[PDB]
Amino acid sequence: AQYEDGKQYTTLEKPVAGAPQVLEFFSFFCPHCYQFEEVLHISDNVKKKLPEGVKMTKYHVNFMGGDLGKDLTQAWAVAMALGVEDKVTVPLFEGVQKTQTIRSASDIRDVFINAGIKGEEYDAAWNSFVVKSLVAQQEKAAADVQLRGVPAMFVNGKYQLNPQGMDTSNMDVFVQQYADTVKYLSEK
Repeated sequence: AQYEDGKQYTTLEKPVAGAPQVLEFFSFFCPHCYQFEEVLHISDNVKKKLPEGVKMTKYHVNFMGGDLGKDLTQAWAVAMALGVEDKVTVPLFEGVQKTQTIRSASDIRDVFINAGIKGEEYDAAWNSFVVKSLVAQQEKAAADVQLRGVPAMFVNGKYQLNPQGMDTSNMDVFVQQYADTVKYLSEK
């Protein structure tokens, strides 16, 4: 067919019941994740084409960047809890990969402060059990699919996107093929 199992996507041999509808994993240390988010805008373009009612989840992972990697998973939890993902995603990516000015948990906190989150509110969230349960959700979801690389996208805990089987000569055309493929998988 046009969309072949084992070509533009693969099927999980062990489907994950109760998984989010569209689930993306990334790391702020991940160079291809920087491309996906900062240059290609994959998440946003997948969104604009998802059928009505289908929600998108994006989680950070621990297996890159050591201690600071784990701090970023907790920071991403804070972002989700405060609903400020769209305010901190760019300066966190640029802080880790462009300026290389993020070297500690305090440097991460500075990004939120600069983005207008009050220090007391960031600190309260950072230490909150609501944030600890969000960190757990991120770890569990990665574990549910035995995740060992990013970027990665899963649909209905059944299907994993396979972008390596795609032409990347034109960035726009690649992004829309990626998005149209998620839409297809969503309708399966």
